[PDB]
Amino acid sequence: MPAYACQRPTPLTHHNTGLSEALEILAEAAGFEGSEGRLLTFCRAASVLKALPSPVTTLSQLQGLPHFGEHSSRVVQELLEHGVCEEVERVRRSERYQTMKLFTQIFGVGVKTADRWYREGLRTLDDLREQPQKLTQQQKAGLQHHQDLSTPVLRSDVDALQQVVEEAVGQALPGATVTLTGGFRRGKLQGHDVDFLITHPKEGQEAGLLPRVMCRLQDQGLILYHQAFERSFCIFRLPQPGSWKAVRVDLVVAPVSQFPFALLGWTGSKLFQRELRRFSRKEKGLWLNSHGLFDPEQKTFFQAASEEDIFRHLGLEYLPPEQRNA
DNA sequence: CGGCGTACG
DNA sequence: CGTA
DNA sequence: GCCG
Ligand SMILES: Nc1ccn([C@H]2C[C@H](O)[C@@H](COP(=O)(O)NP(=O)(O)OP(=O)(O)O)O2)c(=O)n1
Ligand SMILES: [Cl-]
Ligand SMILES: [Cl-]
Ligand SMILES: [Cl-]
Ligand SMILES: [Mg+2]
Ligand SMILES: [Mg+2]
Ligand code: NA
Repeated sequence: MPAYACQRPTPLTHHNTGLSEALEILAEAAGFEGSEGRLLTFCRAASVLKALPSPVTTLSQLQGLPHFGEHSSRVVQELLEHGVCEEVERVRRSERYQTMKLFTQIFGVGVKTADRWYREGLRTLDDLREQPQKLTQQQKAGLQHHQDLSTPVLRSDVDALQQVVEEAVGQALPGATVTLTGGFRRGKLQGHDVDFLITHPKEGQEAGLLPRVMCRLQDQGLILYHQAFERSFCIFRLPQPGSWKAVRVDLVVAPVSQFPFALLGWTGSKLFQRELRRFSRKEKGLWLNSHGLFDPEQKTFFQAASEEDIFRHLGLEYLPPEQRNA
């Protein structure tokens, strides 16, 4: 079991679901308190269990596994022995955890804003609606659309949605392409949003594309909310039987030279990409982002024609998107 | 003990 | 600050 | 919280 999540296959569904979900509760709570280090450890420990070939049935099977120390092991031990971890349950039902989760789920609200509201005594969504003066335009849209945005986006919604984006993209720049990325590319059947990566086969032709795409989508009456730019975080009108629902849609443009790096980054998972960039820098001395891979000694960028190229340049066995569910 | 990913809006 |  |  290698120490980095990018060094091992992680399938979407696995054999330790209950154990990973408990550790990710503690990771989430750590983030609500600003403890990024503890969040990472609990996330990594959870991911290790996702990568195991069978269920953990005894504590001894944790020996030698990376990122399992006294704390994470005690969590697993109690779940194995009693089916419940007291610390996890105490977090679950705490007013702090429940409210920070409720607030951070709002589009436009992060940990710092939710914490401030919590210290001010706010606890419910209606508490926020009553004092709308303290809300950004982004937060007003997230709060108004919160109910729809809390329902999972279905894979069966995605194809129809990709078609309307492609139509706007094709008018904005003939020859431009739309690629489904994010969780759905990793095989997820549901998602919190839909993530689309846009490019054009002729390097440079994609410059200035996203404003033209957004203007056409808005002209179609499809944009319920959006803010030179290359990333757009929108709220889209998705048809439903006799009606419609609001859905979150992310659009990002990249030049074809950077497409493999953008596809890799936007396909995730989030933990997988953090681990991959950490591996790149700490183990290989290379700097990785969604734009390229930089050698700081030669001061050169590595050209990539595919995701496979990138895995090879980092000395990692290739993992298909379905095995990046860290 | 230092480090914990790295961007854009 | 928010966002991926 | 854990690794190196
Ligand atoms: N902080 C973040 C957020 C996202 N990302 C990347 C990897 C994610 O898979 C991808 C898409 O972000 P995302 O839409 O918020 N999450 P994802 O699509 O994987 O699952 P959903 O929650 O959307 O169902 O961007 C990242 O690298 N760092
Ligand atoms: Cl911490
Ligand atoms: Cl270069
Ligand atoms: Cl990036
Ligand atoms: Mg997504
Ligand atoms: Mg997204
Ligand atoms: Na939020």
